[PDB]
Amino acid sequence: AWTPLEPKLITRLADTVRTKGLRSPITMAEVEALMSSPLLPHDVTNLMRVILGPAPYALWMDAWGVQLQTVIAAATRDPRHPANGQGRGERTNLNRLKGLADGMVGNPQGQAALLRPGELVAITASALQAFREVARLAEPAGPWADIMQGPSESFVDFANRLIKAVEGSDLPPSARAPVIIDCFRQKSQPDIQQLIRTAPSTLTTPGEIIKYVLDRQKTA
Amino acid sequence: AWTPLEPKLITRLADTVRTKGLRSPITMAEVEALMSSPLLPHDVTNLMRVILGPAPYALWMDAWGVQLQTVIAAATRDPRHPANGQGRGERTNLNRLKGLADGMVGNPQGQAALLRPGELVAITASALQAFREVARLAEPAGPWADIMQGPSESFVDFANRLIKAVEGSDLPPSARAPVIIDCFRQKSQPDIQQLIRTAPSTLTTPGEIIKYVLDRQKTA
Amino acid sequence: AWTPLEPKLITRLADTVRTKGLRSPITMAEVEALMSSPLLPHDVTNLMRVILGPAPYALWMDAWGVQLQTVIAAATRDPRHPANGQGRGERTNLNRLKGLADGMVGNPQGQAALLRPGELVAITASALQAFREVARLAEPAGPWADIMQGPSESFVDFANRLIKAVEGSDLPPSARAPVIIDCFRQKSQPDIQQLIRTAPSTLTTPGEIIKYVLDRQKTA
Amino acid sequence: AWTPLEPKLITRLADTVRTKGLRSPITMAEVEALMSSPLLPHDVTNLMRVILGPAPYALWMDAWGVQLQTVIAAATRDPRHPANGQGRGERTNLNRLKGLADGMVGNPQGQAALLRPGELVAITASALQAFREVARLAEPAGPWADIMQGPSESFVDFANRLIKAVEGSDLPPSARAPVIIDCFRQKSQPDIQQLIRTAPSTLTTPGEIIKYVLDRQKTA
Amino acid sequence: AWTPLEPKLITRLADTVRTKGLRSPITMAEVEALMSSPLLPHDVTNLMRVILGPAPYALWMDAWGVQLQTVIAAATRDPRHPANGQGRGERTNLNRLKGLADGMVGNPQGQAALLRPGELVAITASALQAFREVARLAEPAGPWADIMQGPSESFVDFANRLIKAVEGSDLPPSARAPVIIDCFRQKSQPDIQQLIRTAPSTLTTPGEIIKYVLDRQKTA
Amino acid sequence: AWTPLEPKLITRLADTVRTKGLRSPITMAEVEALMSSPLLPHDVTNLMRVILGPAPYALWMDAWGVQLQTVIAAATRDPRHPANGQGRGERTNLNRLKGLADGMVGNPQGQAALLRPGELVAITASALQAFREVARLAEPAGPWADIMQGPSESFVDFANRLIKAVEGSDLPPSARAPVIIDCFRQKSQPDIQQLIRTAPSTLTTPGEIIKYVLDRQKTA
Repeated sequence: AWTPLEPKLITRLADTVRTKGLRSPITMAEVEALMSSPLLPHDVTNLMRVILGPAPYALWMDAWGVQLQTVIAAATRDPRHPANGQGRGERTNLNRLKGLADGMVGNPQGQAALLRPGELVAITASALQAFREVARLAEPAGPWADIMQGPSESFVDFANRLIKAVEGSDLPPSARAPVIIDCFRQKSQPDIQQLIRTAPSTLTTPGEIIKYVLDRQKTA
Repeated sequence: AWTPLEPKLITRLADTVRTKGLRSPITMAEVEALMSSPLLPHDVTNLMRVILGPAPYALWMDAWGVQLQTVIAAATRDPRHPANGQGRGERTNLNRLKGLADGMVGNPQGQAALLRPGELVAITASALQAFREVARLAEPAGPWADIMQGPSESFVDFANRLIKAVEGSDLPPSARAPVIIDCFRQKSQPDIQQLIRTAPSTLTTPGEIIKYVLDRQKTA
Repeated sequence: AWTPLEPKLITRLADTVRTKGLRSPITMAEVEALMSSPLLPHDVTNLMRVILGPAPYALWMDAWGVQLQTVIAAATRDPRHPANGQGRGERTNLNRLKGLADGMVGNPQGQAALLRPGELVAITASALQAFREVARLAEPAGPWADIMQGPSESFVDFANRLIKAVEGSDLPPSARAPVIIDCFRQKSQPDIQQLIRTAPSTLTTPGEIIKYVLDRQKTA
Repeated sequence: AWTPLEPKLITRLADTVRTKGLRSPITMAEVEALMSSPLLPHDVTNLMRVILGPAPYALWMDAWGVQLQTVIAAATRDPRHPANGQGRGERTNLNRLKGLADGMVGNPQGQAALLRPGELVAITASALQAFREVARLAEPAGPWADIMQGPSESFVDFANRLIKAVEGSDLPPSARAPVIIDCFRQKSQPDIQQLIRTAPSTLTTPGEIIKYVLDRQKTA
Repeated sequence: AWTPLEPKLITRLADTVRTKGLRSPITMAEVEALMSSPLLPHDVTNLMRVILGPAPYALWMDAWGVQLQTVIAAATRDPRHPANGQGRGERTNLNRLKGLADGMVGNPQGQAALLRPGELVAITASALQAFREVARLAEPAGPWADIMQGPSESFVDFANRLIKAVEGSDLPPSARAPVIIDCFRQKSQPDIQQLIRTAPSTLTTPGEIIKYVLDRQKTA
Repeated sequence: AWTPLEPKLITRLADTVRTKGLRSPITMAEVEALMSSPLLPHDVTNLMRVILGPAPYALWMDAWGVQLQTVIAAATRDPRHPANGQGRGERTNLNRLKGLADGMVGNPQGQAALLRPGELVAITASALQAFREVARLAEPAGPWADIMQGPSESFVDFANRLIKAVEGSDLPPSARAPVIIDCFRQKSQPDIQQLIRTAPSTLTTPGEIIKYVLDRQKTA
């Protein structure tokens, strides 16, 4: 059974993209809303082709190959992975997921009949990762470290901007909390620094420091 | 029998939360009518990621963690809590809820394949109250004990402003009515003072005070 | 099986009550259509909380109290009351309406499996009439007997102003038509008075007088 | 059982009326679409109040009284009329239809319980008649006889204009076909006259002459 | 068990027929998908009045009358026609269909209370073909035997224009294909002539001729 | 119980095919979603008549002929064919597909109660692939090997033009990637050629080359 899409969502998506571009929050928001449920290679290909021009679509496909092979390596790391099902004649492979699987080419009905959903979930997540990667590459803007809380910007939206910027750069996972917190301390508006340095030095994640500064933040 | 959310609903929710605001009611009403059915961790996580930016999402992870800690303490300290099933040998921990042990990690299919309705509704409730706290922390409520009814205003919009503000306090759940009424009597203009005092003092609820002072107010 | 209210309904209702204003019949007909089917205390109360400001919300709560008070007093006074409970321990009571008694709070399923349909219809009736009362007392109808036809406003716009004024006041049914007639024959400009008092027949209904002036209307 | 309306229809109606006015074709079109099915006095009153300003609403009510009493006289003319049902304790009366019937005031549920539909159909038809009457009176334009097929207007739309104009004037039923046809012959563009005078003089209705001139009409 | 039409459908139909046009397909497709269920005279009459102006409505009454005459002749001359029921004593006449005898006059309720499905579907079919004829008569179809493929055009839009036009003729239902093909071969530009002639003459259907001449045409 | 197609679906589809143009993937995904469930000959044929011009309609009819011809020939050649009929007189045939045989014309109910679901799936498959073929042959894809990078167009827009060109031609799957690569290394402007031929690694996929130029892209 295949559960396709509806032209309402796709059309509103195309219109929002055409009027804003992939650097929009609402763009990626509608994309994430459309791509939460388990999907199929056919639908995700067609959707990305709806929202992306030709050459960025090719770049999308390259990124998708990279992420998909990462997930393939993960599947190799363990049989009990959801990508390596309890039938051994179903070992996952770079061709299996990508969609050119046997008896399914250009015929998503077979992709609905003989695929296993957890694979599709991994596909979807890797797809969104690659899509943010394409948003980065095709449309760059400012690097992360060089961001400052403006002479008038409210703090929490500055925090949103900064976290979204940092996590979407070449840094690895482990370097996503303390780097952000130190950027807070040594770049944000001075009063907020004096606020932060007072914090008990046993606090870890950025969100905890955000909660910290939110209480003590004034109402102007 | 698992089922995700038809992206129409998450889409509309994201639209209204990006537009209107987080403290106004319709936000909460939609969220509740959405977050009532038995859910799962992966169900609410990506939902929060979609309807919230990065930094309030970090706050949300924080508050959800605290509430899950409360639920786990309550469940383990009382095996009579719904968070457990037919057997005591299957206690419920934080990992079982935060999606950390096997049969669960990044496996929405497995998360459908495992937990019992008790833990499900528990997690949903935790998420809901977490969202309320993220609302209150994430945006200011005016200085309630300061607003002074301005001349060119009507008493009614002043009263609505004041109830809105006073609700946004640490104040206990019940003891709002006396605070509100006394702020009415002692916080208004000259004329409203002298038209509330001289009443037959059987008016001891806010709505009635509004009824009075408006019913005897200028019509032009 | 308690079916709640579709959030889209409530949200569009809020948009209407917002822009289109309370005292416009769009709102009246819509709210009637939303509270037409059988309805339940918790749902409709939270509804009115959603679609209104908090102070008019408390105003509505008080009006609902008074209306349901007449209803429960009528149920007391009459055995064959429209919404009585013939069971030998199944009579009605006020706290079995406002959602207060055992198993009413938080669990509308109890509000369904404890209450009788006649009770729900009484609740909905009182709620609707209460909302209308809040509408009347929430917007100050202009003073009617102060209108005097302008030196350069069209006759028909004057008529609309004055009739919308008259129908919206304390005046009982009988106090509509004749008051309108006489305000027309007197409050009007002399020229239009010169006409309508050049009586060639009995002008004994507002619409008829408007028809006369319209037939005799030189455009100005 | 009462089947109310939906805010979509009513709101689109109000918007179309506000942007065009009752002299619009689309206005009356949407009104006729909304008012085809059996209705009730409550809904028709509220709807006309939605689309009509105050004083034209009163004039609407006067016209409705006239048409309703015509239908009452018709009901008197025969018992087997659908307005005089097969229960004699249900003889129709000017108060019965108009909506101030017993046990139904401001409570359309009773109007749904104890009214008979054919009465409601007669009500609706008389309502639309009165509404066109109000469109006439409040917003007149050109008299009928003085219309000419323009130096460039296509014939069939001129025919629409002329028929709609004539039938909506003081002429009675019988004088609606030959009057129109003779206006065709002695006012329309000359070539079309020469077309018509050639027609066999045994043709009666206007539509037949319209069909006649449509064939022989050129394509330019 | 009678039921009218939910005014949403008539509303949308009126919108599209006022906007698009009467000869283009979607008009006919909607009308058919609307006019297929067993109907009644009053069902289709007001529908035609809503989705058509006055004068084409007169044409419609004309054509509906002619088609009902055909149906009545066919029914009475063959008691084996569905337009009759179990009994011969209940023949079907024009008055029984045009709503003229009792139990029917202006009585949609009675019209539900009387006729049998045969006459119903007969009336619906009559109305449908009447509408087709009103379409063909009410608007021009271009001079099909005249259009000559212009230079700056592509052969394909020319071909679509030509099939559209040729369809709008008195021409018999079947014998269109030869007319179309020969107009192709003898009505086009020089180059298209010399690229249709020199083919291997197994092309004897229109679509194939289009396939050829386009597949061998300029791409720029 | 044959459920037709909702007219609103078809009408919005026509609006899309109208404005958004055939060769845009919005249309492809939509039409797939409209012909995804089991479908029947008469309905889908009339659908394609609705959503297209008549000449491409006949083109589609011919393509449908060829596709269903391969399908019925495969059903002949294989007993265990995907859509065979195991009954001893229940084999398939071409005229039992195009809606020609007894009880197929005008009465789709026969098209349901005579045909097997495998037959319907074959019909729908052939219809969809036929529509895609009409899409290809209906819009002339620009000549690809004629592109040469402009003296002042952005690199990425050039890339989009050329890739959309390449994927849309006669070229089989294998004939996509490498042709793109080499057209990039050669057709491009000298400066971008100067870059991409200063090879510091293997550039063996279009997306990779785009990524290289993008990383090295001075904005122009």
